[PDB]
Order: sequence, then C-alpha cells, then structure tokens
Amino acid sequence: VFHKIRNEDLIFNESLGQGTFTKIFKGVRREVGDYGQLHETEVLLKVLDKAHRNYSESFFEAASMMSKLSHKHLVLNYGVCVCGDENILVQEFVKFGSLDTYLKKNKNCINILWKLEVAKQLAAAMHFLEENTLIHGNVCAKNILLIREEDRKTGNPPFIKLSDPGISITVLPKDILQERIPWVPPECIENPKNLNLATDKWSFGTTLWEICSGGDKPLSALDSQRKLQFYEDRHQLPAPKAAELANLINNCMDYEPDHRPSFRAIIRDLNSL
Ligand SMILES: NC(=O)c1cnc(N[C@@H]2CCCC[C@@H]2N)nc1Nc1cccc(-n2nccn2)c1
Repeated sequence: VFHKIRNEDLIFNESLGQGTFTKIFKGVRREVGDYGQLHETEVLLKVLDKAHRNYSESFFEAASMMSKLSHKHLVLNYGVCVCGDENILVQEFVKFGSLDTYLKKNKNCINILWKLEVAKQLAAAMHFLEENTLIHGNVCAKNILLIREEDRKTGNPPFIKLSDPGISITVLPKDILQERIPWVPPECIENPKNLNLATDKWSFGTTLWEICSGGDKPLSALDSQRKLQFYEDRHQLPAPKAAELANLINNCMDYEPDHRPSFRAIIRDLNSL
C-alpha cells in the first residue's frame, strides 16, 4: 500500500523524542515534485525500535489506517522506508508540533473560543472516521498536531490534524495499556479486543479534557494500580477549571460504550456553545 522511499533519499536530523517502541526525528526527504521540480522537504521520521521489530505489522497498520482515506484533518503519510533493518514511517512535518505541548506552552493566550474551534475540528475528523467505520484507537492530545496558529489579526482560527494511532492497543503489553488510563476506555482494559468505534468516543472525551486543562495529563498522579481502581470504582474526571466542555467530556466518557454519543451529536452539542 505505502509508497516506498529509499533510505538514500532521507536525511535524519535531530531527535524529537520517543513514542511507544519508537524514536522520532526531524528529517529531510529529497524528492521530485510537481512539474519535475526537485525538492528537499521537511519530514517527520518515525522509527520502530529494532528490538521491537516484531511489532512492524501493527506499526505500519496504524499508518495504513490513516492513509486509507484522504481528509483535511488527517496527517499525511508520505511513505515508508524499509531498507535494510529499519522500519521507518515518513510523515508530513507539522511546524507547531503536538497539542499537549502547545497547550502547556501557550496557556496564557488560549481562550475558550480557541478550545471550542479545536474541539470542533477534532470532532469533524472523528465524524469522518465514524462515517467510514474506521477505528483510530489512540485519540489523545499528543496525537493532535497544530498546522496553523490562530491569527486574531486576520480572523484565522487554528487548524489541527489528527496523527496516526501508533501500534494498536490490541497488541500492546497490559502494563502499557494500564499506564494509558484514562485514554484507554474501561472496556479495553477489561479486554483489549473490545476495541470498537465507541472506544474513540471515550478517548475523545479524555482529549477534550486535555484541551481544557492546559495540556495537563488526567490522573497523572495515580500509579497504574490506582488508575485501574479508578475504573473499578467508576469515577469520572474532575471538571477542568475552564469547565465549559465538562458535561460533554463526561457524556463521552460513559462507562456504557453503547451510550456514548455519536460524533454528529457531539458536533451538534459543540455548535450549541
Ligand atoms: N508530524 C509532526 O511534525 C510531529 C509528530 N509528532 C510529534 N511528536 C513530538 C515528538 C516525539 C515525542 C512526542 C512529541 N509531541 N511531533 C511532531 N512535530 C514537531 C514539530 C515541532 C517540534 C517538535 N518537537 N520539538 C521537540 C519535541 N517535539 C515536534
């Protein structure tokens, strides 16, 4: 499915951090573009750890999911580099990075309208996936990328894209899934094979909580055992201090998966504010 990119056409530059069994770099791809123009394009290079090569299928299936459909709110995958012993996903480089970092850095100048616009865009991307019956499986603020900053001077809203989910929770070790509470929904802690469209509605709620909490991580003070007991006791997240979306967050984070609202209903709710 994926376009194969030669290792020789890729330059690896600085490490940007780590994902689950991955290391992430900024790089450059040399390519021929439209009209035969030569380009040296900034790219995100996502590299599967050699020690976890056994996850390669799920590693690439994540990307393949995103590239099944084309949409203005979904990250572009340029291709893969599987030369030699490396498993590399090549993705569009998104200048302003992921939303959790951006929210933490830019608290003082992010207001409720900015959060509402971003929430609406994420809901639009999820409605598109839901209409296509395509599960994402790892909606969270780290996987939302800021393409364009809000410019109140020209009325331009911010613009985000949803990035790929990474290796699926259906294959990850149990301890990692538990560390990912409360993004991973309770039914998936009970049985990771319970991954379903309803999964994304729960994680969407958790992500809205991040958006409203300046990039804080919900339940970060709880170790894994306490996160588990949080689900066992059927707790909900505290309302963010900016609590405008708190009812929507809790409605999405419904312990009954069948009761979680459709993304059309979610969008209708967002539009009402
Ligand atoms: N498609 C992308 O461009 C992209 C995708 N994912 C991520 N995730 C980042 C890196 C890996 C760990 C998690 C962290 N949120 N960052 C991206 N771009 C980016 C752009 C500017 C700066 C940085 N940056 N500088 C220091 C750290 N991150 C990253």
